[PDB]
Amino acid sequence: SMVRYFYDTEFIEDGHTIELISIGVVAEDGREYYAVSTEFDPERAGSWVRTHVLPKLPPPASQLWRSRQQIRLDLEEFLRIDGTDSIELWAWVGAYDHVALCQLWGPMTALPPTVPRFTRELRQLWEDRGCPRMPPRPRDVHDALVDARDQLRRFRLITSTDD
Amino acid sequence: SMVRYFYDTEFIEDGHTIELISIGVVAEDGREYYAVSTEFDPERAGSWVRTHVLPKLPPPASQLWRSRQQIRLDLEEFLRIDGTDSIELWAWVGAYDHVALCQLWGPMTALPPTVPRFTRELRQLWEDRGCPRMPPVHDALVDARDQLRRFRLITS
Ligand SMILES: Nc1ncnc2c1ncn2[C@@H]1O[C@H](COP(=O)(O)O)[C@@H](O)[C@H]1O
Ligand SMILES: [Mg+2]
Ligand SMILES: [Mg+2]
Repeated sequence: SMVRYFYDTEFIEDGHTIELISIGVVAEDGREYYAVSTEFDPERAGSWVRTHVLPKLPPPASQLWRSRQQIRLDLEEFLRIDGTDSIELWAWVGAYDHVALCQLWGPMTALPPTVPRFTRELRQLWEDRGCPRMPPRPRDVHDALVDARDQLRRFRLITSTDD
Repeated sequence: SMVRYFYDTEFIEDGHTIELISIGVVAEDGREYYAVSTEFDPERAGSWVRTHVLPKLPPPASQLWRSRQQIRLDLEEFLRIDGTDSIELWAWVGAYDHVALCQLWGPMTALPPTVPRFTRELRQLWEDRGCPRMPPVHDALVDARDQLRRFRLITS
């Protein structure tokens, strides 16, 4: 009665705001979501985002480029916020990622009631299980969907252990 | 050695920014920090913050009221960032808390080298230990004290 969703976001954060570039979400059932916001300003991107994140984004004709309102709607459907399953959000650390995701609904008060107010942290789980040796980091390091997938992979390894 | 800090914040957030009202930090050794920012704008507070948060704040002439720079400097001292301690940060449902804390320094890349880039989620630990029974308002130092209390019970 509970579905885990593994997510990662890319963004531009300056100490004041967090402007969403992209989000990838993978459910443990094989479903995938990925989108790139049409509303972030590429000029604001720092040097590191300009070289590592932006070049990996889809061509501007791609239907993966969506408005923020559209991404919100897409996520309400993808997370099945009106279905009977409870939702568990998982990310490597949450924090900035959780806020970026949740800001798609505006303030904290506006988040759909079934969306958890916290993200479970894979990093904490990994450490809780004695820091198992893990597979190496994939090649497309800063693509949000590739990242999310890899997080589901690691979650399965960490939890499918003998313990 | 490793030192755990438990913290909580109050703020005004509007889906874009997080304007820090106050922060409370408690170390495992018993040390406590609390401050209220002289830089948030109470006019911008929603009705919920107006009624539950602001009236719990100290009177205006209390030296608990500090600038954002003073709070940053206060925290670098309280967390002992110049020492050889390793630091763990812990909060309960703390995604926005972690951002609020980090924004005291700027982007997260401005964080001092020894402060961790993530805050451990006390609610995840709780559920991982089988959701043991925890005891029984929106004052950040009282909240932070209470997280340590719960941590000690969860790990007892
Ligand atoms: N029921 C609520 N309505 C509006 N904002 C809230 C609510 N609960 C928590 N918050 C926000 O999250 C911050 C942290 O809350 P707390 O640590 O629960 O005292 C508050 O300063 C509020 O801005
Ligand atoms: Mg990320
Ligand atoms: Mg709190």
